Amino acid sequence: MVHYYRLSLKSRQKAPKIVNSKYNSILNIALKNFRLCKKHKTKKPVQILALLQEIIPKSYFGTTTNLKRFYKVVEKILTQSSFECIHLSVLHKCYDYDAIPWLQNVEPNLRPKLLLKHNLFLLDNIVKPIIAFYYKPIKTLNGHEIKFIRKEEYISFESKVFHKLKKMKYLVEVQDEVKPRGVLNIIPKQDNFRAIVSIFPDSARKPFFKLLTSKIYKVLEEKYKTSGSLYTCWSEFTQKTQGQIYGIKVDIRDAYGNVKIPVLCKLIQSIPTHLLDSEKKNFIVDHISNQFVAFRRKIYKWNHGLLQGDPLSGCLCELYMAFMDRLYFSNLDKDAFIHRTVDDYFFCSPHPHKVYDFELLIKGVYQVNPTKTRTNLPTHRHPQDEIPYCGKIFNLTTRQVRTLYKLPPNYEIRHKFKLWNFNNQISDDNPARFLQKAMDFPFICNSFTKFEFNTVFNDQRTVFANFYDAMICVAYKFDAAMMALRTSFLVNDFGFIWLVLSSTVRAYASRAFKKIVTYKGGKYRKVTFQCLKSIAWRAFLAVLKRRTEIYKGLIDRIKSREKLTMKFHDGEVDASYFCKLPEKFRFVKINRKASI
Ligand SMILES: [Mg+2]
Repeated sequence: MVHYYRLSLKSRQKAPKIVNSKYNSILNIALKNFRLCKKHKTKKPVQILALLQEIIPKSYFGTTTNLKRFYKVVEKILTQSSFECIHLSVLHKCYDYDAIPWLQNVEPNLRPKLLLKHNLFLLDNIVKPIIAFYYKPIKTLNGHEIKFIRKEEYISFESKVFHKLKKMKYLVEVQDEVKPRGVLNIIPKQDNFRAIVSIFPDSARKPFFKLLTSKIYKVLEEKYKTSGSLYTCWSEFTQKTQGQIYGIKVDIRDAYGNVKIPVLCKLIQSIPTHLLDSEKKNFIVDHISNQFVAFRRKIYKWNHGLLQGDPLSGCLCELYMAFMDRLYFSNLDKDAFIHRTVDDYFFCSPHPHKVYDFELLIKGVYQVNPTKTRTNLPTHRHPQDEIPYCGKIFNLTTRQVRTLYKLPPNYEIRHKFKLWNFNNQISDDNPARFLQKAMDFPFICNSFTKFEFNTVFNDQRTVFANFYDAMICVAYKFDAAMMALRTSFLVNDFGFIWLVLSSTVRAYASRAFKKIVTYKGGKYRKVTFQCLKSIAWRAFLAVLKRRTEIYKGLIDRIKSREKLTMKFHDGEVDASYFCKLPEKFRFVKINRKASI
């Protein structure tokens, strides 16, 4: 039932010195070449697609046709998303078997499973290890992207950061023995770094910790200020305000590390026992006080605030944060707009002086990050009318709210979507199943909220723009799935494609239409199912036209079969935005080619 092979570098097994009885000892030469190459060349870059063709002899594959099929798989390993798989059937099917010599002196038909067994070995014992030996796969934390960084420069990076923590006081060696929480990792940021802990799966604890946070979140609601909602807050604020809105957003510098444990202990210790009894309180206290980590065989005590990556930090930073709110932010104008996430405050007022003071008040309490400050205060050099907050873009002048999309230059869009579920595998003979599991509505529901579909403060044209933007991401996933169908399922007829697509267009438009009517407001004029279906189809057109030489038949089908007249019962709506790929979506990569 195991149909999947993970491209991940944790599937790698250690290669033996020679080879046991089963394996054709033709690969043993390449295995010995692994230790020869590991014996330190070494120049930049020497491509991974070039090292392997020399270490593994060309006589393994036979012809230079089979070699082309195998090195596609190796190329997919070097461009992978997190949790990505291909089929095992890819590793043996459509190969020329007669050209392979070391398989000729063997059963003519028992070859598929033997070729597959040997291929597995090559990937697991040479390919992946020699990648992991030369490189370090790092999560950029932007979707499921994995950037490949040279192991050499990453360790010099790690020693530069490990230096600061050792030289400062943030990290102190314990010596020793006393059971670390997990392993310390130094992950890159923008120009900065990030110090988190990879937790040992000691579970146990997992459901225990899950119970602790559940009860600290019960304390926060019953005791501390019920801190808004964020649709209600903005909705009411815009309704009451008649003038020009002024607003500021501040990012707090390392919020977890700025928490004072002494203060936190007093708070955890302040809770009534019916909400949290002493036994759990006492435990949380010392658990917050005794943060132990391992880095390089040696164990360390972390004592700069809360450790990022611990199960409890999230809710306990939130406990501390809400206390800072009661103490310092309890006197804010009751006619102003106030909201805060974790380390993001968002203050808005018609009165520029009130916003100005909040900045001074906020800059006193916390050490804010000045680069990330977005505001339209006349005091600022380059004032922003639209500010990002909670995955939404708030415009202070128009009061319109749009979805924010985190898409950097030349980012391989396929990284946003997780197409492969290793716990729930789909075999290579059922692409239809795969395509529907991918078109499942949950992945885009976060873009299908009241914040986009209301006509309370959003104009009608804003609603359509939001739906179109959503549907653009759907088409990109659809595209991402098809590329996975072409090179893994190797599809027969593409008959189901039309049925799924039609269902997808028709389903999401009905979901939008439902949301629109529900969160209807005074700015509503008239929306129709016909209009939304049109928008939905055109959203697919714009993305499909990025691969005309593949979707020629599909585009032709849509244009001839579906209705596409861009007709709105509104006059302020520009129809040209709907017949083109939105600009934040142009510069994303659709092509895959082993970068490093
Ligand atoms: Mg933030």
